Amino acid sequence: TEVVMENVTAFWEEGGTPVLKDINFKIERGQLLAVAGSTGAGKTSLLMMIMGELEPSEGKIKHSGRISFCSQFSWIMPGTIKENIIFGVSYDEYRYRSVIKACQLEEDISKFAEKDNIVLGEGGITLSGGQRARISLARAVYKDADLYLLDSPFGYLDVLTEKEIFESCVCKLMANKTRILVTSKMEHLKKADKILILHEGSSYFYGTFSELQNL
Ligand SMILES: Cc1cn([C@@H]2O[C@H](COP(=O)(O)OP(=O)(O)OP(=O)(O)O)[C@@H](O)[C@H]2O)c(=O)[nH]c1=O
Ligand SMILES: [Mg+2]
Repeated sequence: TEVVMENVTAFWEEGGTPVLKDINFKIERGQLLAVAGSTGAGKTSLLMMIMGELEPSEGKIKHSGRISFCSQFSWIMPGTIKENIIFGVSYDEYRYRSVIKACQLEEDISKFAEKDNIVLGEGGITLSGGQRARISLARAVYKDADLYLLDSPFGYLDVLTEKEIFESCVCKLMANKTRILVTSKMEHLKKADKILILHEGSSYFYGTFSELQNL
């Protein structure tokens, strides 16, 4: 198994209310876990636990290897669009091109005279919310890792663009990779190997889309 949580309870503040309560799941290598739930349910906190920023007060956690994290808040640093996506990782033309195509950034980049050398984050170009989200997603996906933590990465995208990139990037380009995707969208839960729905820290549902349909 690649990631396990067993009876996990955790607190951000000593003596506060638990942010996660008796959470259970397992992800095998190469699978996709969808993590859903309302605002404040604990989804980002669950990712933080996997990244070692929050320790369990009860329960056990298993995860090994290197992590790539995509924040739900998209961000850009001063530099070219290519530099923002590679972000200090060694460069490979084929890998880079595959990521930007899977994130629909080829269209955006082709429109600039400077192409992949267009400069971001320095007062020239002002990116849309959807461009910044796809660049942030591409940055996380370009990075080689054992586990990809994609926290609501489709911000500002219309539902068809979100669907297309979920399929081209999360399902096809990343098909061999262990993935945790924070998302509420029905198709994403249906395509996931497992679903975890959080509500106020607790496991509202854990299982498969098919199991939920049978209920
Ligand atoms: C990430 C984080 C969260 N919290 C608290 O934990 C609860 C759950 O918050 P969440 O996990 O961010 O909820 P979410 O499911 O990701 O919500 P959303 O991103 O709005 O969909 C909230 O009390 C937050 O204050 C902290 O105190 N410190 C933190 O660093
Ligand atoms: Mg969050």
